[PDB]
Amino acid sequence: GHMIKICIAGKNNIAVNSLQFILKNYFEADQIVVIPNKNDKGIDSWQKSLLKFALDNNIKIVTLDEIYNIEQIIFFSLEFDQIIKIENFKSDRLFNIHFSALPKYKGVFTSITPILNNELESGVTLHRIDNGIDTGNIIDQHCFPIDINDTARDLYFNYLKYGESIFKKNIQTIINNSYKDLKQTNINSSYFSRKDINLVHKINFKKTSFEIHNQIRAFIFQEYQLPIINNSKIIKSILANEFIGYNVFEEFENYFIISGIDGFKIIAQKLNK
Amino acid sequence: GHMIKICIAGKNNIAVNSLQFILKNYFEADQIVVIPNKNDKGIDSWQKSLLKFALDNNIKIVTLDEIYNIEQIIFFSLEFDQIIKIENFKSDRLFNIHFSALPKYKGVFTSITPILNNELESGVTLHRIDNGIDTGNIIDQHCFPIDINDTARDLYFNYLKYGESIFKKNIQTIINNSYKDLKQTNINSSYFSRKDINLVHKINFKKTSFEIHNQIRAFIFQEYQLPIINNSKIIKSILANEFIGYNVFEEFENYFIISGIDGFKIIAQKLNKL
Ligand SMILES: Cc1cn([C@H]2C[C@H](O)[C@@H](COP(=O)(O)OP(=O)(O)O[C@H]3O[C@H](C)[C@H](O)[C@H](N)[C@H]3O)O2)c(=O)[nH]c1=O
Ligand SMILES: Cc1cn([C@H]2C[C@H](O)[C@@H](COP(=O)(O)OP(=O)(O)O[C@H]3O[C@H](C)[C@H](O)[C@H](N)[C@H]3O)O2)c(=O)[nH]c1=O
Ligand SMILES: Nc1nc(=O)c2c([nH]1)NC[C@@H](CNc1ccc(C(=O)N[C@@H](CCC(=O)O)C(=O)O)cc1)N2C=O
Ligand SMILES: Nc1nc(=O)c2c([nH]1)NC[C@@H](CNc1ccc(C(=O)N[C@@H](CCC(=O)O)C(=O)O)cc1)N2C=O
Ligand SMILES: [Cl-]
Ligand SMILES: [Cl-]
Repeated sequence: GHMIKICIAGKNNIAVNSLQFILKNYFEADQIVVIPNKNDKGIDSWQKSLLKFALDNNIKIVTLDEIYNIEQIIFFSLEFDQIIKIENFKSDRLFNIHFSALPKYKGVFTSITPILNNELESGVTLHRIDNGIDTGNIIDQHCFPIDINDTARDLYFNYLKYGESIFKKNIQTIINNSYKDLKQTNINSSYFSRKDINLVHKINFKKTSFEIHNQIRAFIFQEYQLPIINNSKIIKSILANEFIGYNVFEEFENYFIISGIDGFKIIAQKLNK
Repeated sequence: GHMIKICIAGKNNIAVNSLQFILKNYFEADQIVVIPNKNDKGIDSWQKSLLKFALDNNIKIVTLDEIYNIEQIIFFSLEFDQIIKIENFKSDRLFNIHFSALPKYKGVFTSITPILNNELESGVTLHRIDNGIDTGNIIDQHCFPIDINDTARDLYFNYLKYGESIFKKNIQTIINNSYKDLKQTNINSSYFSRKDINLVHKINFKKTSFEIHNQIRAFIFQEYQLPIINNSKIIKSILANEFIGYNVFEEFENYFIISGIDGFKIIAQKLNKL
């Protein structure tokens, strides 16, 4: 087989830390190639750059076209931005870690969609890549709570952490082609595309307190946007069991007090800016 | 105490059958009043008419304003259409059976909302009425499956059946005032108003087969409406485990074959099929 054993394709700390773990434990630089996402700027920001780590560690940056004909290569997507077509590849060893508890929440924006749909838990799922979006057979899953006042940003940093851990847990069996998998069910399968989510959320206040709270915190991801109430950005929502009456809305300098149709207290904290 | 011991307010098979049960087992006609819903024409149709049953059985028809001052009355809403204010009422014996597994799916259209939100089960919940919509303390609940090919209509007939049953199961304790209840949680609570549901549903096909199928079947309730695909009304959707390829969409004389982003076979039957 080839000098090249593995391609890491993707971004952010899950890709960089999983590549570092490969380089330290399994494969040398000359055995690895990397495909960064289109938007990788080659510098560290609020996540580390895959492109930078690869270049710093003498790992070649390649395109998809450059790896299709490499026999037996392991292709591993860690937040990769391109939909692949399996028949382009000689190898069938194609894997992804998806940031949801599949079969739920296929597609994109998976730090927003579980919260917006009232879930109490999410997960990370290692699966085979097939020609659909997050549809391939499941190899391993780790489910974890969405705590009641977690935001989309908090959820995303949990995916990063648990995704890195499920990679480390399973990578030796992927290298040895000794893993087991199971086809996904039709029932419970759900999917959201970019068009399904308006990133400038307009809150429906004719909803339960849990729903209004979930609407707010699903959009709290400051690196991208914060939800806005009367022209103030909200940085945190806090839901309590305290009944304060139905349909409360009051604005204060630093926060809003809100309740929905069931009357439980929400404190929506304004960004201190 | 007053002559009148109980009011049955509301409509359909659950109101009529529960009233019939009360009359057979607990109370006489001259101890009962009814408030039908505003739309009750007194005609048995695909549901029985509470107005007709009361007239046929010599049970007085009343307004809310006529029972507010009645001491100790049991007020039972069985699909009643009016939001009451509890302070209007001398009595605190105010009960509803809600067609969902509370705390989820408060509000309206509850034969549509759980299917549209991808649930595998629903339920009926007996609770105290408080000033909010379906927010009062839960007395009893029975959960049951939404079978994979059930329509909104099929789910409504299960609410009527399990609702009548939970009424019969609990009425002794309401009559003796010995029942127990528990406040609803804030978490998992959800609510839909009339405005949240467009009854002329436009299907989003960039979804999984389970989601496309739920979109179709949640709107199948023929006395009201049927979903329309390519200018054809749909009477049934059937979701299979069979993979047929991603994003299939083919129109035939009597049905559509459809799959979503995960490729599982849906058969959407046209109303015109013989
Ligand atoms: C772009 C963007 C993201 N976010 C949040 C929610 C997203 O879930 C989270 C991560 O955004 P993202 O674009 O990195 O990823 P997601 O949209 O979560 O995941 C998709 O895109 C990745 C690049 C992969 O292709 C993955 N297979 C896809 O599911 O950041 C915003 O809140 N506003 C935004 O404008
Ligand atoms: C009116 C209407 C109803 N439906 C279906 C879905 C509904 O869940 C089901 C029953 O309709 P409905 O109007 O009788 O009842 P729902 O909307 O289910 O229940 C509300 O209205 C009742 C009269 C009570 O006030 C109850 N407390 C409310 O939750 O029929 C339609 O599909 N299209 C429609 O246009
Ligand atoms: N075939 C394949 N299956 C996958 O499960 C998979 C890959 N490739 N490659 C890596 C990654 C890519 N994930 C994604 C997910 C969505 C979009 C995307 O652009 N979605 C568009 C809809 C595209 C369409 O309808 O064709 C959107 O607007 O949401 C891109 C990459 N991945 C698994 O993570
Ligand atoms: N106080 C009270 N609580 C209840 O839970 C209850 C009652 N009354 N009365 C009987 C019945 C009434 N159920 C309902 C539910 C919704 C609407 C309704 O018209 N909803 C409007 C929004 C109402 C609003 O915003 O104030 C809508 O457009 O959906 C009417 C009656 N019921 C429980 O079953
Ligand atoms: Cl990206
Ligand atoms: Cl090969």
